[PDB]
Amino acid sequence: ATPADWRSQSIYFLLTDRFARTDGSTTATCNTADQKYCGGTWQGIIDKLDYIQGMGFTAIWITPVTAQLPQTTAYGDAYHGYWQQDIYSLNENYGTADDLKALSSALHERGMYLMVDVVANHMGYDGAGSSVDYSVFKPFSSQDYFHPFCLIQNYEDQTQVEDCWLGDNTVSLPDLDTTKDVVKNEWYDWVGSLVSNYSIDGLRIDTVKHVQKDFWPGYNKAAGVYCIGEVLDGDPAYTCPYQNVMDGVLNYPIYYPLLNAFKSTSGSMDDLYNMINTVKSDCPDSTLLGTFVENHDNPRFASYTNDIALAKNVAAFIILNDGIPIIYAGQEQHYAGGNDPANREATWLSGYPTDSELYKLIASANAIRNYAISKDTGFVTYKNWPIYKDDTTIAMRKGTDGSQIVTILSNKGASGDSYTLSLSGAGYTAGQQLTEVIGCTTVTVGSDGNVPVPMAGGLPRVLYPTEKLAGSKICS
Ligand SMILES: *[C@@H]1O[C@H](CO)[C@@H](O)[C@H](O)[C@H]1NC(C)=O
Ligand SMILES: [Ca+2]
Repeated sequence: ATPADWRSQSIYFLLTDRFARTDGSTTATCNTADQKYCGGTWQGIIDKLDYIQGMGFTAIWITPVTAQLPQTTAYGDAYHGYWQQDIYSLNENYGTADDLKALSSALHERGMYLMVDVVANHMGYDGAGSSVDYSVFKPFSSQDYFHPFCLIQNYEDQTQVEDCWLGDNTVSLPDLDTTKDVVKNEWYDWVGSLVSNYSIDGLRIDTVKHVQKDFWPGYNKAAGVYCIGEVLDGDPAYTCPYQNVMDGVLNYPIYYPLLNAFKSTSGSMDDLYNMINTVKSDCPDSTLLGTFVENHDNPRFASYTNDIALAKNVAAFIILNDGIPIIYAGQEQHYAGGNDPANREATWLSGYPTDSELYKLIASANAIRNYAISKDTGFVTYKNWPIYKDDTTIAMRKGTDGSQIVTILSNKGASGDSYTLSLSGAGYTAGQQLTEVIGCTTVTVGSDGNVPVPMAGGLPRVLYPTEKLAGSKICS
């Protein structure tokens, strides 16, 4: 699927090993501290697609699929998929090729997209760099395919970042020499064949900043689908230019201020407002970025605060910001694990309740976004516009005039007081009736064009014209 196709999507990102087991058990042990395979499979995903689609997600992103190093290293097993050794074999822990094809088929039967995580930068090896036996890598079974062994010491030295090997010296990540035509050709052929083999609709590309930029346009082209790159850096002046060589990047610039704004009742709305505006104006296309506040490489949101209202506001922002929402499996069950490995909790241990607080919030937010998009072909290309902020509030507007969603977010938390915010600049006509879709209530725009937004319990408010909602099952 093209970048234009992907703009409307909403992604549930999951770890294959940790989302669902073939036997569907909700009690199977998964102690994250052990850092061992817990048994999640591709077949498990298929069996739980109703759970994912009931939240209004239109796509999944799954961790890498290639065969991994076999060892339990000092840092655990390769359950996460980022330590590949044989790119022409699948990771048997997750199932067979027929299972992976069955997963893409099942998603397509539901009108959903499959996004697969891929690594081009490195292989993986249990041991120090000097102990690597290059003959275990397929097809790159020789030192000649790799950069000389060095480590990345200074992330301001872009040559080091690209040419040196990742990690400390415990589990080596041999760095492929992606400047060699033999490596480009192999990777390009591989990725095109992967996408075709398995009818993949888009790719998430790992470790993008660690490969020189001239590699990525050909890789994205060979893939034939939308590619969103992991460029792990909060500085938009560094990260957003990667959109000149790839369709999209993960919105790490927004990540850091977004977390700070909502992780406590003293978070800075100013910093989030400012970063929204910087990304919107300076990044090549904010509507092709992926918005997130939770993933497998940072502490989960609830590790910072268990306040359910703060979690609802950040989840609402992720769904209604420019670009593609990305929710990390477990976020909807208020998982609270800290840094790796603690943030790789097994989703099945929640019991997959479809009535949890954040399941419902996410279902409502995706519902209105999916509905609004189906009625407004300009929603996804209308750049989100922050229209108001104060010490505890940020309000934003997105969508064509007459059909815009106006979202009011708050960091007052669950004990927030009850008051009315007179919101100016929402662009609705006087007397427009609006539905607040999270709580299924109504507000009418005042004669002065201001919206009287009831605020209470620090809850997010998502407004959309009642006429436009018409006879949808949202708030029926
Ligand atoms: C694509 O399918 C062919 C089977 O005709 C297989 O040989 C090839 O390795 C596959 N490529 C990938 C990347 O899976
Ligand atoms: Ca590299």
